[PDB]
Amino acid sequence: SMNPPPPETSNPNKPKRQTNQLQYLLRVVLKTLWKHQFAWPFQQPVDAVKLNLPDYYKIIKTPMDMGTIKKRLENNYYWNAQECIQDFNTMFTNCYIYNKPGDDIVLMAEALEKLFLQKINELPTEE
Ligand SMILES: CN1CC[C@H](c2c(O)cc(O)c3c(=O)cc(-c4ccccc4Cl)oc23)[C@H](O)C1
Repeated sequence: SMNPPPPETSNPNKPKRQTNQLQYLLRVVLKTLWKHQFAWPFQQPVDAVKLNLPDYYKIIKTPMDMGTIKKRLENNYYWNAQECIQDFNTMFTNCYIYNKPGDDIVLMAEALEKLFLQKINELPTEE
């Protein structure tokens, strides 16, 4: 099987806005997670071909990853901060769905998720 196309990251027909929460999600949340020692599996769409995971996209029907999230932020694709938060949550839950408790890849995701939740708890109030 080939890989699916990646999630959309730009749509010139969508309206765009700047908000302090979206700025924070890029400047603080995405950039901090990106540097984490276990970030690398989550920095781009899961390449099921290269990883030899022929059933990945039979099980995961709503793919998400931090490369896509980053591009969405940088393209002003999100109108609401909640959309971006949902995408991070989709990324983590996809890993937990595909895999099993205690797998190394799951514990990697859990470490990123703990950091994510700390940074989301520090999300600024809307201006
Ligand atoms: C050797 N083994 C390691 C785990 C890997 C694997 C899984 O078993 C299950 C997964 O859900 C993922 C994933 O989401 C991302 C990456 C990944 C992606 C890019 C670079 C490195 C890695 Cl580890 O790998 C995954 C695959 O079985 C090959």
